[PDB]
Amino acid sequence: PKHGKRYRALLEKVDPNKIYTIDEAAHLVKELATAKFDETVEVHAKLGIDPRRSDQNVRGTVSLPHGLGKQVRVLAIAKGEKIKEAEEAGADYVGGEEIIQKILDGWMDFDAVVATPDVMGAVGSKLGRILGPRGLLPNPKAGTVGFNIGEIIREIKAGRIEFRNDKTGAIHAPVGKASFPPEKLADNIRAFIRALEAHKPEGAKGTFLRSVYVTTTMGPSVRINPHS
RNA sequence: GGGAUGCGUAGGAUAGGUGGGAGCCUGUGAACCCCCGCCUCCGGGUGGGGGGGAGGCGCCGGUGAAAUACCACCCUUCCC
Ligand SMILES: [Cl-]
Ligand SMILES: [Cl-]
Ligand SMILES: [Mg+2]
Ligand SMILES: [Mg+2]
Ligand SMILES: [Mg+2]
Ligand SMILES: [Mg+2]
Ligand SMILES: [Mg+2]
Ligand code: NA
Ligand code: NA
Ligand code: NA
Ligand code: NA
Ligand code: NA
Repeated sequence: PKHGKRYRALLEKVDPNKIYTIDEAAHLVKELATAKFDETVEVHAKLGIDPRRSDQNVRGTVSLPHGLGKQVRVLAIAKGEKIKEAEEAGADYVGGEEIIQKILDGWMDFDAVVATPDVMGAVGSKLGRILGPRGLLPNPKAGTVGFNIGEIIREIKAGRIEFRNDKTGAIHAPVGKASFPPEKLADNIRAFIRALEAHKPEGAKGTFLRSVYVTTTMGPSVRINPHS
């Protein structure tokens, strides 16, 4: 078989040709998470954009009302008085701009990296090759750069997520854990969808949310009506 | 509609993109072996069949721009 028996059993619980309401899907996804850990709940959208047109990029952040249900280890890079701000805001690690390389050596255990704009030259210059292709390079457009570094850090530790369309024109985000109560998943799903809509490019043609699905780390998908 | 296809270099070697991922598969038949189709960058890959009857796979590390399981939405090319 393509898939093992656990997966095949889950597949029987979803009607592949049905478009579910968000409320139904939020209940259903809880039964689609039988792998041996608390699985992540995901939302995917095929977007009505031309992904090869810079002016139709979809990229941003959204604070999920119920968070991600996971720890996010944040590294901050800062200079001057901003180091203390980063540290007092709860970053797991805060390095001065001048010690970047030592981060590279092996002190590199984090889920997210933030910086202030005035260290970004050092950051890019010395960290870009590594961080960039791992989705960890701070960028203003991704909400991971700014002088409000304390606020950024707090938002990330409170379950803000990033989203950015891939170059096929699809987009994806984690939005909670399968062990969440269903109405909390429902809230998080809608929050993400609202954020996507808030980021529909002005020049995008046709239906924006062409398809939207909810799914779990190791389970099948459920197609949803994003407007419910 | 049906079926395939995804390989610069380095790296086990055939790594399309992104997101999830620390677990996954297995008497609902593991390892290994044999037959056959298709695809092929000629390395292999992929799908089916027969034997077999209990072990494979991933996380880490290494290499690399990127990492292998598994799962999700997509995209490329080809065949009929
Ligand atoms: Cl934003
Ligand atoms: Cl300062
Ligand atoms: Mg589970
Ligand atoms: Mg892949
Ligand atoms: Mg692949
Ligand atoms: Mg992937
Ligand atoms: Mg591989
Ligand atoms: Na199973
Ligand atoms: Na199951
Ligand atoms: Na599952
Ligand atoms: Na995802
Ligand atoms: Na998935």
